[PDB]
Amino acid sequence: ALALDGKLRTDSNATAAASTDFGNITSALPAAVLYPSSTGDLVALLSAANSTPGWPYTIAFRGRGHSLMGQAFAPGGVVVNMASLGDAAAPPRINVSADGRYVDAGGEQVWIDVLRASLARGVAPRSWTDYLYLTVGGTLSNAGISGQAFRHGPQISNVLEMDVITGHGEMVTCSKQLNADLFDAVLGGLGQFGVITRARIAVEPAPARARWVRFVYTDFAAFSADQERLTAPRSFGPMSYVEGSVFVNQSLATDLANTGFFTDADVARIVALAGERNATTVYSIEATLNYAAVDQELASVLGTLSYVEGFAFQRDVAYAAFLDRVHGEEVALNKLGLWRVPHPWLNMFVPRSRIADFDRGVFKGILQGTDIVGPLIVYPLNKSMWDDGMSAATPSEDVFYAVSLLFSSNDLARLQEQNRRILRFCDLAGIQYKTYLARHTDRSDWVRHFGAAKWNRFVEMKNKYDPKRLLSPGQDIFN
Ligand SMILES: *Cc1cc2c(cc1C)nc1c(=O)[nH]c(=O)nc-1n2C[C@H](O)[C@H](O)[C@H](O)COP(=O)(O)OP(=O)(O)OC[C@H]1O[C@@H](n2cnc3c(N)ncnc32)[C@H](O)[C@@H]1O
Ligand SMILES: *[C@@H]1O[C@H](CO)[C@@H](O[C@@H]2O[C@H](CO)[C@@H](O)[C@H](O)[C@H]2NC(C)=O)[C@H](O)[C@H]1NC(C)=O
Ligand SMILES: C/C(=C\CNc1ncnc2[nH]cnc12)CO
Ligand SMILES: *[C@@H]1O[C@H](CO)[C@@H](O)[C@H](O)[C@H]1NC(C)=O
Ligand SMILES: *[C@@H]1O[C@H](CO)[C@@H](O)[C@H](O)[C@H]1NC(C)=O
Ligand SMILES: *[C@@H]1O[C@H](CO)[C@@H](O)[C@H](O)[C@H]1NC(C)=O
Repeated sequence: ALALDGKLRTDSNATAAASTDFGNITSALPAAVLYPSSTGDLVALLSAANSTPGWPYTIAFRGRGHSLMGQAFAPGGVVVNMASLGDAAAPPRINVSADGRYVDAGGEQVWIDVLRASLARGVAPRSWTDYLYLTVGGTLSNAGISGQAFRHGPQISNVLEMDVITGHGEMVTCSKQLNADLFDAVLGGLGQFGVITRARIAVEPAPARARWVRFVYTDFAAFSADQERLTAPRSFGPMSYVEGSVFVNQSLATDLANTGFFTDADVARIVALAGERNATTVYSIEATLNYAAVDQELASVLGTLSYVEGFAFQRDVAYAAFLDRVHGEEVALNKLGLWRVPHPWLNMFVPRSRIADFDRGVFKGILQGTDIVGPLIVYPLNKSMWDDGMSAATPSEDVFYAVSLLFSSNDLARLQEQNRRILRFCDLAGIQYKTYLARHTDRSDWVRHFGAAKWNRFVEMKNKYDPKRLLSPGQDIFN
């Protein structure tokens, strides 16, 4: 029904391509790869899976395979090459609404294309990821976080409705008003309940430009307090985007230059500052203001802060250029063969009450005396902008920090041990963190991740929507 039409491929090249991911650490060969030309092909697969006794195959939905640890694999199963849904010229897979208040996007579509289509209509999504070559379905199955999330919530907080094909092979439109149980489960649901074939994304009138600043600190307490100041509810302050980064002394000059923000002259000034203060760690707030008026607005905001005088660094760019900033980093690194390497990334949400402790143990502790390659990102988020009824798991405090330690790799074994050590420190310190973008490998770890109540709901939704436990087996929750 599909294979004869050429859609279900079992050839070595197809299986190999769906057997690795961005993490470049784990691999798992599928039995087959589906290249669907339309959503009907997905309905056909999932309906067959549902109706066939002794159905053999788990099913994963490969967005662009940006997973770190095999989350998009179907070991001895079927990987869906989602990108195939966007092959045809017509009909379009991205539709900005007639009134420009939302954009409908295929689950397979990448956010960079969503941006381009939105900007053509003078609008843009309000909540992003740092890196735009990720699918709508993929980020929504996790959360989708960046510097706008403090004020707009993650991408899962900016979805009006979705089309989902469940594990029963039923096409279902869901929202807060209709099939809300599926809507809530799928968002941050780690691909466990069905495939998002369409998501309705909130947009706002597109800003033309961004005033883009980096502020330098040697004092973590001042750094974090200022981040919390900028992201505090008043309604929010003027900043459109707030992130931060950590720079360890040993690789200070290198890591500062690797941001792509600081000139060599800028780097020298910061190194000299760190030197005079004998600082083992340097911190930088990264913030934007979307828009002489900008000058005074910026000056007013900066006047509330306590960064080191002389260490505010400014850029002014087109909005789209800011949003796609990391693409240029990829192009450059890929030329030097430094993009397609093992990525033992550590991502977590750390409660505000323990962020200073984390800094002491990790940034001032474990990571000291190493050559770090890749950004160490740290910034506060507001729990109020997250829907706890959705599958995504966050710490219990009103404010928690996104902590993204994006190590690029004999280096691999060292970094894997280092990440275990960081987690060990957190566990022993009693820090109630939640992992993000990580898969756990036993029941107890997953139950702890979700917490008792949310786990029980997660299981209830699994029984309802994927009773055979076929979907996204690489998450290792029910597989
Ligand atoms: C590669 C990477 C990832 C990344 C990032 C930068 C880079 C270079 N920056 C991020 C950021 O700033 N903020 C954020 O929240 N995430 C960021 N990421 C991580 C990224 O979100 C994840 O990798 C995510 O998985 C999206 O990647 P992708 O779209 O390629 O999805 P996948 O890896 O193939 O699949 C992940 C899981 O989701 C399920 N899935 C995929 N599509 C669907 C649909 N349409 N419906 C239901 N489930 C889906 C897969 O089965 C898999 O389990
Ligand atoms: C974008 O809008 C178009 C309507 O112009 C949608 O295209 C239709 O899609 C359905 C089912 O997918 C087909 O039966 C119709 O033949 C299509 N109509 C036209 C005019 O081509 C398209 O599905 C929309 N895309 C998304 C992701 O919502
Ligand atoms: C994975 C996540 C963020 C990644 N952010 C990045 N931000 C800036 N540059 C990069 N290069 C690779 N990843 C990045 C989630 O917080
Ligand atoms: C990682 O990438 C390299 C290419 O640099 C490849 O040879 C290797 O098989 C990959 N490993 C995994 C597990 O993806
Ligand atoms: C799923 O399978 C059941 C039989 O177990 C059947 O009654 C139902 O119609 C099926 N749904 C679809 C859409 O295949
Ligand atoms: C920073 O690292 C360099 C070696 O790269 C070292 O010479 C210097 O003492 C370090 N500074 C501090 C204050 O730790």
